[PDB]
Amino acid sequence: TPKIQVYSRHPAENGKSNFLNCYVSGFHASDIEVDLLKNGERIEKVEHSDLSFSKDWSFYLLYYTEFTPTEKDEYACRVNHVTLSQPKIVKWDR
Amino acid sequence: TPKIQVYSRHPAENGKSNFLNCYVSGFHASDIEVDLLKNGERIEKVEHSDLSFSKDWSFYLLYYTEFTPTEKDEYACRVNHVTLSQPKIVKWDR
Amino acid sequence: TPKIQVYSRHPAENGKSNFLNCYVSGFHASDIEVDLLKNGERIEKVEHSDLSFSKDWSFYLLYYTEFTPTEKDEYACRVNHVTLSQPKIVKWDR
Amino acid sequence: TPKIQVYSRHPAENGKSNFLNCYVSGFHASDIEVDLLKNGERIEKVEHSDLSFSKDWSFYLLYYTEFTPTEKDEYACRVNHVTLSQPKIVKWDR
Repeated sequence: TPKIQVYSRHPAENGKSNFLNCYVSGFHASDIEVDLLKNGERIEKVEHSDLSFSKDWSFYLLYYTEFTPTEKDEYACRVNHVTLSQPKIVKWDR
Repeated sequence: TPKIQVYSRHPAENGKSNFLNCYVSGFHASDIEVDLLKNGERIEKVEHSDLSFSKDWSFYLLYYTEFTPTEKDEYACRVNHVTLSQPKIVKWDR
Repeated sequence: TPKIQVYSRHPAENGKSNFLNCYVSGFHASDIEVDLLKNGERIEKVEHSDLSFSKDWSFYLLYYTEFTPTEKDEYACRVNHVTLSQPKIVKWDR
Repeated sequence: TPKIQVYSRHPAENGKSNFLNCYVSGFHASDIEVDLLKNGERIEKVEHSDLSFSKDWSFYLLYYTEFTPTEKDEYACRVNHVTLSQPKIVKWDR
């Protein structure tokens, strides 16, 4: 299954603007679906940068969006594919 | 229409191994088709590296393969898309 | 000697914001120096992205700045390198 | 201080060829020094890919080597930086 890493650009501070990132990487998988979730809900208009190499069928995806973390709010990265029996959800931990 | 640049990795020398590259870049175009041609014929098993950014709908594609240029042989890059009325062919010039 | 390409991000339109780029690539960066010029003067607000690989000692540099092209202004890229007898100045061909 | 991640390209299998990676990232590279170690000894056949951006002074370094993991051998990455009181050694957790 693809490697999934979830992290903020700068050290996380409540009420301070930051970037949420989900880095998805691996081999032998096309048409991967990636979403960022806020309190279980899909965040719309998330940007992404995609890199792939045919030589080893590798892919490296970065999904990111500007955000301001708080105590009440929980974030995660949701990855889906045909290879997966169910969407793989990875919670963000500061 | 996408920018297309065709070039060898090292200075071209007849009968000397090298890499043929076609660099295709632009904005607002998905599912672009790229082929390298030898004497008008599609070269099979060409590798490629693909990079794209959603922020500006940009793409940067590098199609490459190992080759040995000669006097008799002519090479080109063929790019196609729905946006194009006909495949755009760009001949390699040493 | 290093390869030098000077180009705008989008087709130039006088009076409209754009980015001017100088892409410098080659092997053995050594004492490489790159600057963008306006009417012969160094542009202050220039940033750069640098990529290098020790395997083949290749380097790929992108020097860039936001700019507003006009009919009267001349832009160029100045490059100095050990392999050059004197600094090379490549004019932006609109 | 710089972020340091040590990992193999594919899941480790004893006796099977793989790549060991040390990914070092942060802001203001300055006098950064990176090495891969086997049983405390510097590995000679290490290459690296370096990416940096002047906009935010970010840097992203990938130091890598082909290796054949075994049960007995210990690998690590050594990093020295101005922001570190002494060089940091991060062991590869298989």
